[PDB]
Amino acid sequence: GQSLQDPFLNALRRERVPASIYLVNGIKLQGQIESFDQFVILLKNTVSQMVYKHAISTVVPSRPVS
Amino acid sequence: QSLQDPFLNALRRERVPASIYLVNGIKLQGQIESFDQFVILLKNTVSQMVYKHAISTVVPSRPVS
Amino acid sequence: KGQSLQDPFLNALRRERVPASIYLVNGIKLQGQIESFDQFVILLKNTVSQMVYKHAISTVVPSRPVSH
Amino acid sequence: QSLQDPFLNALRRERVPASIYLVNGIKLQGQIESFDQFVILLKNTVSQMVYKHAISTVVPSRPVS
Amino acid sequence: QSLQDPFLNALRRERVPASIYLVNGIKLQGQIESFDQFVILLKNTVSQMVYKHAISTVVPSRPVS
Amino acid sequence: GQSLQDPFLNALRRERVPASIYLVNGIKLQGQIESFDQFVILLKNTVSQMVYKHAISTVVPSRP
RNA sequence: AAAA
Repeated sequence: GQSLQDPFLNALRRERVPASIYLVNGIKLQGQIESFDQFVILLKNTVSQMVYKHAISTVVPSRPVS
Repeated sequence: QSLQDPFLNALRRERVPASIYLVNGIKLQGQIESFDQFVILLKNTVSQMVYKHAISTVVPSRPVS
Repeated sequence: KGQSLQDPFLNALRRERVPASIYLVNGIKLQGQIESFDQFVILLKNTVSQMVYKHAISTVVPSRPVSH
Repeated sequence: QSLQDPFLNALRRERVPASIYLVNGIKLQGQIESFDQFVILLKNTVSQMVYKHAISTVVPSRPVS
Repeated sequence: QSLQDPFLNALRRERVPASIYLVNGIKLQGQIESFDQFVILLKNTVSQMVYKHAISTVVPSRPVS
Repeated sequence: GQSLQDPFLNALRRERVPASIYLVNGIKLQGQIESFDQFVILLKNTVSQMVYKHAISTVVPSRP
């Protein structure tokens, strides 16, 4: 079992870096990666919203993550 | 393992109003009645079946315990 | 993890013959009568019998309540 | 028991014109020459291969038996 | 059976130029150099990998037999 | 029969060639393919962005 | 790249 998806994400979760999730419709949902599974990433901010990964273009971190 | 069954099942028991933004930027604000592997059945004036393959984000209207 | 609300909902909109609206991810309204559905398409019947693709449907909204 | 292969296998068996609308709001009008699982070869002035994942609804030009 | 790989393998052996329309409505006009099950490598000025999950209709520039 | 998605990216990385990444939104993400997993390409420019393959339309390398 |  290997990948770059969980690693990159569980990182911006642990070191809690502010992230910007871009949607395939051109919407910028910016928050913090509380958790994620195989279909959704719960981006938390004022309210915790469940984001389906099938609408995510790119997730750009606000600061590099070790 | 799953974070969707808990999130949705939790917006059902608690009867917390939701918004369900669509991949077209369409806001569907109702209440989660139930859901399966491919849809959720939001309830408002008339219950609707929203395909998850057309759902961008589902922001609750209030945090939830 | 073991239930299919998709076959009910649409089947109940046929046995009761309740008019559905159909919404497309492009923002299109396809209003008609659920004649039959498989695992990928639902055949809406209005002036002609058209095979709509489920992969292009955002929401389907009955025009009045429905029974069970 | 699918209605996608029969419906198409009958809009080709009685050689009926169809519209093969696209999810981009595009209408591809022609005649169904063949299909498989991911494509239907609509042969109009040109023989093009339309990916079913880009098709919203396929509406016949007239009723088909 | 398949109606996809063949059409493409014949749009390669004959070396017909092709237009590949994207779900966005973009026209990538080049020549089909190769394909797997998820991408089709179209080479015009520089070989570009085009994902088939973003292709609507692939119309040839001339009949392919 | 044989994968062409990895060998293409594994060769656009080993040769450190700039690459264009058109998206299904008509977006153009220019950068360098640092790594690639089944669902994602880790294109980098100023910060390492994770682009989802299911949001990419075409990927035109800058040079052969 | 319309926190819509």
